[PDB]
Amino acid sequence: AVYLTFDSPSYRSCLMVLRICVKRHGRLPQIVVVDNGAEFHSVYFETLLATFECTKKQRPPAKARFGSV
DNA sequence: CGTTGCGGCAAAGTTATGGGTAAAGTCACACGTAGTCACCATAATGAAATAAGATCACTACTGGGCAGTACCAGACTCGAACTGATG
Repeated sequence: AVYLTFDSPSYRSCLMVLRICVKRHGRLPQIVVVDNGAEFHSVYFETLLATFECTKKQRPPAKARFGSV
């Protein structure tokens, strides 16, 4: 899923990419890595991942190879 | 006896490695790197509201006393009269 918005990183971002994911494809990941953003340390994204049963994985700060691909 | 192959010995030959010295390269000085949302818990009021509390008003139930009435004598006081001593 690809999303484009003028705003800085904020949940809306996340609702969106995941909406399209669950829209044109069908479901959603199983383990979703996501750096140590704020959009990911928020309550909304974690609650949504819990609701849809996605294992949330977090790379350590300043390390980029963990999401290198 | 002479010749031929083989092996020890000791320079000599070839790589390698850590030093020194001039000399070809290399690259920044050219105004600039810090700067900006996103993030969710805690204090912190101010308002919203409380749940109980406070008082009014009415209804019914039950203690219960005061101004007044009434009798039966006992007892002190005194009009009115009786009666004796007297100067």
